This record gives sequence, structure tokens and C-alpha cells, in this order.
Amino acid sequence: QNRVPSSRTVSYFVAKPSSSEMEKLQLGPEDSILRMERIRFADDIPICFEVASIPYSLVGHSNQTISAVQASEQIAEYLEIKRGDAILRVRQVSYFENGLPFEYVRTQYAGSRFEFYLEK
Amino acid sequence: SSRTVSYFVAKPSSSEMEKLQLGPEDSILRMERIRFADDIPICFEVASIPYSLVSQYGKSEITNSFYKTLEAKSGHKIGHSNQTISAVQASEQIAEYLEIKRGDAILRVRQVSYFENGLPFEYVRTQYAGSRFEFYLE
Amino acid sequence: NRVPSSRTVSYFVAKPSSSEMEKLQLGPEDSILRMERIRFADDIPICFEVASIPYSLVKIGHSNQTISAVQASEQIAEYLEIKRGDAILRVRQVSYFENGLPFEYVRTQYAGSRFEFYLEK
Amino acid sequence: SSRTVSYFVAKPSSSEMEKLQLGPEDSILRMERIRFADDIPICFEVASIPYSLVSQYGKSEITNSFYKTLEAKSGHKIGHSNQTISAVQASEQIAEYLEIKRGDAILRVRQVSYFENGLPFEYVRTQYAGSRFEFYLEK
Ligand SMILES: [Mg+2]
Ligand SMILES: [Mg+2]
Ligand SMILES: [Mg+2]
Repeated sequence: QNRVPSSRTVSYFVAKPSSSEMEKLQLGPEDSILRMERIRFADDIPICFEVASIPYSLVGHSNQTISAVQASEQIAEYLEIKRGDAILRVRQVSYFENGLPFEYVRTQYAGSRFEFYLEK
Repeated sequence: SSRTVSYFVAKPSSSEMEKLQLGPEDSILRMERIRFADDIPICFEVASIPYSLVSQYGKSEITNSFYKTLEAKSGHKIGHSNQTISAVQASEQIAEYLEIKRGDAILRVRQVSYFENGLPFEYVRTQYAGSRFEFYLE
Repeated sequence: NRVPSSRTVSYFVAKPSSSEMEKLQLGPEDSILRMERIRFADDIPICFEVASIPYSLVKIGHSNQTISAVQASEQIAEYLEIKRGDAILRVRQVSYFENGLPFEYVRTQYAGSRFEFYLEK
Repeated sequence: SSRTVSYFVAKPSSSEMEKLQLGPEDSILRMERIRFADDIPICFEVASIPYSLVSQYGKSEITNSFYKTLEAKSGHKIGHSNQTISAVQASEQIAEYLEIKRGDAILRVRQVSYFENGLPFEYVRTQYAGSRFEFYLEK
């Protein structure tokens, strides 16, 4: 494609986790996480919305899953698509050797257009 | 647990011609099926297989042990496959089958699998309920 | 079209380097939070990305970018599967709040030497 | 300051034919140039211009006032341009010119520029000392 990539960090805060975050980061409701949200562009076209959580306390392997979600109002807006549009989402969790999770990243793609292609 | 919505022989669409390396008059077996987990639909799946590969087989061996039947008896062995993954909204038809609302997020997987000599033997197109599924990457 | 994936290589609070001081407008005692990732596409390294935020920072636009070219250090040659000394594109981005206060400095460095960008005017 | 290292008319090479959209036998002006900041060389540029657009200008105009001169005179407007940015190691030659070492990191920009009417007028290939330069993306 050859385009110049860029990003905007949309939020960066410390917070108590969601259920998903509890599940994937093996945490309790009281355990703080540090959370980054970032739009990535390829030449000023938005390409994905990316949310990364690490457990605050932290101030191996990793594994990914793919799914489809609906465009929320806010994400629709960041990615310049419409609420309701179907969107690929990639969840990644990384772990230290103990199997202690340390990062949970969730990427959503601007469309509804994007495809991934795999070979076995 | 799975349910077979349909199972006929038919002439291919152009997609089917194209992914199966077939001319317009070669027949396909076309098979449609829903699969359930805890009695909730997980995925709807249309498979087309060139009929010439499969016309001498038993409906249940096509249906439950396709790959093993082909290895077993075709005298060819299974080679590469490719998958194309995308997100799409549920049509009413799919929302019907999968028991969700029209417009709900579908994870769509399209796949073509070849024999080791390069012969396409199936084109399978699967629609998963987004909220109920996760595709685990190797 | 290839499935992307990343590996955080380090993540720590630290006292800033000279360019961090310069781009984030900090002094040597000011701490930053510094993350370093390798981004892959189908398990081919694509870029190495370092990003640094003022640690104190726990209303945006604008930001601006710069390109240049750097030699692959040994650390980086390894991370991106290329040779020490190869010439690689490096992009720098600093993002600011409306007031002008810099709040993030990211440096992306590309695998090869082979990579190109294309602009139009 | 800037220094013209060479300056002469040539029949175009293949890449020059292709980018400037010229047949073999259409002359081009080919000029090579080093620019300095604070007496340290920042960059080396090769520029090729169709000779027919430029026959009538004099060297100074071409070397220092190219864009100005072109628009003041040619009865054409400077239209689109495009650029391809890559990273390359310094050759022995470019090292000598830029006063750096073989191997050192070069930011390379190749550019074609066009008139508002679609005609190429410039194929410019610039090699910047990585460590001494930054290219600013247009806001
Ligand atoms: Mg089809
Ligand atoms: Mg730096
Ligand atoms: Mg050339």
C-alpha cells in the first residue's frame, strides 16, 4: 500500500477493569489497570481502533482470537463508519512464562471491507 | 449436535466455478448445516464439493467424516487450504437460522481446500454468530 | 489482509533521554512511561515502535511527524530480522494538547530497507 | 549555500524517459548539487529537466530560481508532485560528497513534478544525510 502511518492516543488513564479485562488479565475488580486507546491511520484514513490494557501493578507466549462486533457510536465516529456496521475485532493476550497475563489488546477495524487471509 | 438445512446436487454459481476450478455444467453437491453449542446455534455453513469427487459416497460419510472418507478412499491426499475471514451483518435468513437479530455481527469464514495435487475439493462458507464465537489463531 | 499482532518488549518508568526531554519538554528528573513493541503482520516483523508519555500525565490534536533514516542497531536488527547497519526508515511523532503541551513521543523504525512511502501534492 | 557539482545536457536514461515521459533523443538538463547548513552538507540532489522547457533560461535561473522562473516565464502552472521516500546506505561517492562514511544512513527522496496540464517537468532524486536531516510531513 506504501502509505504513511500515524496515530492519535484518544485516552490514557488508570482504572478498575471491565469484566473482560478481569477475565483476560486474571484480575479482581479492585486491581487497577493502565489503559491506552489509540486510533491508527494509514495516510489519514482511519484503519483501526486499538485498546491496550496492562495491570498497573506491572509499573513468554501470547495468543489471538478473531471475532465480529457491531460498530458502537463512539467507534463508528473514530473510524468514520456508521453505528451498527459489522467490524472485525482481534483480541490478543500476552503472558510471561509463569502464564501471568500482562497485556490485553483489542483491535477493531474500520469496516466492513477489511478481510484477513490465511493459509494452512 | 448439528442440523442439516439442505443437501442437493446443482450446477455451480460462478463463485463456485471459480474456487472449485469447474466449468458451468459440472455439478456440485451443496450442503447446508447449522451447528449448536449448549443447544444454541453457533454457525451456519454452506459447503460445495464437486460432485464427480463424491457421487459414489454415502450421505453420512460426506456429512460426518468427509476428510477421513477422502483420505480413506479418494486416492488423493489433502493439501493446502486458504481461509478468508471477514465481518458482515446478519441477513434475516441467517438471523433466522442462527436465532439472532437481523443486522447482528457475523464472523464470516470462506475457505477453499485443495488436494496435494492442486485439485480444489471444497468451498465452504461459514457464518458464525459474533457474540457467541471466537476464532482461535494457530 | 495479513493478521497483525504485536509483542511488547519492554514497558517501564524511567528518566528521559535527551530526545525525550527535548520532544516532551521535560527535565532530567521528570519520569516517563516508555513502551516498546514489535509489530508483525503474519509473523513478519514490520516495525519497532517506542512510545513515551510523561509519567505525571497519569483534549488533543494536533500532532506532527518527521521521517528520516537510521542504521539498524544490533538490538533492533535482531527484533526486526535484518542486519546491524542496514538503512531503515524512522518516523517520529509528537502529539500535543491544545495548549501546546507535548504528551506523547513515538518513534517507529521499519524492517528494511525495502520499505517505501509514497506522498502526493 | 549550495554547490553545483555538475551540469550538462544528455539524452535521457530509461528511468528518465519513463518519469519525464520523453522519448530517447529528447534532451534533458541534468544537474547535481550539494546543499549545506552551517557549512555542513545536508544533501545531494540529482535533477533532470526536459531540455526543451529550459533552453532559453540561463544557468542561474535554473539553479537558484527554478520554480519562480518557470512560472514567471513558461506560461504554465506548477501542478501536482509525487514523492517516494526510502532509506539507503551511503555509497563511497555520496559519502565523499556529504562528508560521511560509506554505509551511513541516507533518506532518499525521489520526486516527479508536473504542470497543471499533466506534463512532467522535473525528476529529482535527493539523498539526505540521515543524522543531519528530518523530512517534515505536510500538515
Ligand atoms: Mg459464494
Ligand atoms: Mg529517539
Ligand atoms: Mg534514476
